Amino acid sequence: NDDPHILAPVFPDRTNGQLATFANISRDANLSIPKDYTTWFIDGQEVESGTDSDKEINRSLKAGTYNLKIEVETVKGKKTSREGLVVVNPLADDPQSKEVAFERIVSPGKTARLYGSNLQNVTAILLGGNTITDPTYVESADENYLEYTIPTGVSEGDYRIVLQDADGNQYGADMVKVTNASLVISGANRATANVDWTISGINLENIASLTIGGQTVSQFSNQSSTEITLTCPDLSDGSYTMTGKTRSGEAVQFLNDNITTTEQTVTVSTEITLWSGHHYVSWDKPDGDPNKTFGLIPMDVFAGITAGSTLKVVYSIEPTAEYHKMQLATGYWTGLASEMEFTENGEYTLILTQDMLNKIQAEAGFLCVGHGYYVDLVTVK
Repeated sequence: NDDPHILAPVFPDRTNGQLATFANISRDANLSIPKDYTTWFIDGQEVESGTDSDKEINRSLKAGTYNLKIEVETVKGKKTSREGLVVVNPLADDPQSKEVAFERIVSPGKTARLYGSNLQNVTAILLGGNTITDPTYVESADENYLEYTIPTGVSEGDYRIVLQDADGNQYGADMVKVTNASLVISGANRATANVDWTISGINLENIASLTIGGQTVSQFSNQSSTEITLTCPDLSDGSYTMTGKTRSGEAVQFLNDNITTTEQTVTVSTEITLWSGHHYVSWDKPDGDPNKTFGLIPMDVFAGITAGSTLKVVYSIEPTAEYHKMQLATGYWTGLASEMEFTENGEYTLILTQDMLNKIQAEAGFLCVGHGYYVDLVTVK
């Protein structure tokens, strides 16, 4: 007739600002882990203990990461609770699926996708009091995925999903966040004044206007559920606030390190052209040939550039060339980055360290070395 805290066994505690490691097992496996005057919870739900005792747990749940709570109360009212994580690893041959990056944020009435393994098997998907009849496995030049159409009736919220096969076996698919809100998920942190700015999110086809540094934009280059292109207003270099409102009138939300907000910090930068033209580069040319390298941006220019600036070299291929390789170097040909074998056009970007800037002055300036390509544009921001 007293007050307890640590009954056997020994449980580990949190290292950072994130929950305890705890149990890690398999899809088939079972979760097995004061006096007698002295409950189990999964993702915030009261559950039965496998056995008869309120200390001996036997639990076989579907694959995925879970939130376990061992909140035990005595006859009087002594308060000692344990909160931790329980990880259930699926079987190799089982239809696995985890989140790779933001595809789990889904919208009602719309398509969605799952990246994993064996999803070719998934005849149906289960999302909280619903059965998804049409799961289509789509074939890609990149990672393959399984497409599904989120039902209209589904209200907002976090849901655990199921992957049911032919027989009906039902396997472990992790967490899915459902939203109708116009939520900007990426590429808002940084923007360039007067150039196109392409922002990606979820219900962006409903964004009516976006406001950066007070300046409002209502006209958009492209607009759909996933993405939106606009022209970042003519703002001085600096950190601004971006807000936005829907066709309806609600505030456009902003996901950032999983923290949803109503305001976004945008870092506006201005892109200064250091050179334009169509300069071919071939190290096979003789020494002294203007086209052995690209070095038309004098040293004095590179001295000007402040540490952290972002150099971009717009390159274009020479179709007749047997190979296309390039590299950003000093005048002494010291590489500032790795060599690059490429086959199509593109833009090479490089943040310029104070060291890189020093090497530039120490070593005869900046060069664009390589074979079979054209330097078309060099810019800084």
